Amino acid sequence: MEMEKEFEQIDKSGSWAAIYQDIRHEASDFPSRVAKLPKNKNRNRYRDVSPFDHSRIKLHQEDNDYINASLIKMEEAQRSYILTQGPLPNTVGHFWEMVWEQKSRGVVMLNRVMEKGSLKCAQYWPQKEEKEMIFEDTNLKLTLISEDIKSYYTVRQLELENLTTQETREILHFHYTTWPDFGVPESPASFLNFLFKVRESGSLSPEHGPVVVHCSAGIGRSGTFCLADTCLLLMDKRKDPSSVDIKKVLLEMRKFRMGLIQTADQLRFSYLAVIEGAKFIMGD
Ligand SMILES: O=C(Nc1ccccc1)N1C[C@H](O)[C@@H]2C[C@H]1CC[C@@H]2O
Repeated sequence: MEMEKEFEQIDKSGSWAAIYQDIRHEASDFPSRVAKLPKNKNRNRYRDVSPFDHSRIKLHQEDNDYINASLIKMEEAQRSYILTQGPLPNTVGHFWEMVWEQKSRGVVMLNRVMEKGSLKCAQYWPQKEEKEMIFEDTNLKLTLISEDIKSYYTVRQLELENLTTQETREILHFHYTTWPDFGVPESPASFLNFLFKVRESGSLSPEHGPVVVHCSAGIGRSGTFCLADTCLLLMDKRKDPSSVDIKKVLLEMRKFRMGLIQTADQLRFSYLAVIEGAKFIMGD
């Protein structure tokens, strides 16, 4: 079926939970043996969220190459994403090692450091220009260059230096600051505006390594971001945009990381975002 009318048909019939459970039943199951090794317990935020072995990002280190991060490679859309958990106190150096080694231009953050009164990820970037951060375990230096605070999101320019080679690179930090502690946003308008700002920066384009996107577990909000982006790109590429099937795209993405889209409310919100986004693209 088309999307917008499939949407109203699920609303009128109140069957979002059943649609979402079907997706959960059909989703791929691949091994995640490296994630479960005892030496990696303090590298995982949640025991039930792990990268598959076949798609995990490997650190360029011979001691321990593990990070909780996955490469989502979308062949028809010609887009790739790295989805990862919010960094932990003992993985902030690994996180920036990955950004460096994978040649990423941008980092997309969809959570606040504290939500619901608890810490959802480490404070992994510097908050003042004159107070830079050094990660001694991976030999990197990170400096805040500029910060632009808007009503729904903040964009930061960061300098990452590989202290071993003295090479430097400019990284863009896109921080969506207004996702509610509970539920999903009422309107997708600010989330779509944010997606378009990431796109306009070059961070999603083939001349760079894959964008790094995270929330707390790296599957819920993060899944919504890449699902909406890929669906909108396919609607622009194809002769028949009504042929884009958001459930089929989600199942393809779940071949590369488990659990993408965590609730039926996140599934409905993803539909809403793609539907509204397709009107603004055109041509309108
Ligand atoms: O480092 C950059 N881009 C980049 C490329 C690849 C991977 C990660 C980052 N920058 C962008 C552009 O090249 C120059 C240099 C630097 C800083 C800003 C200036 O526009």
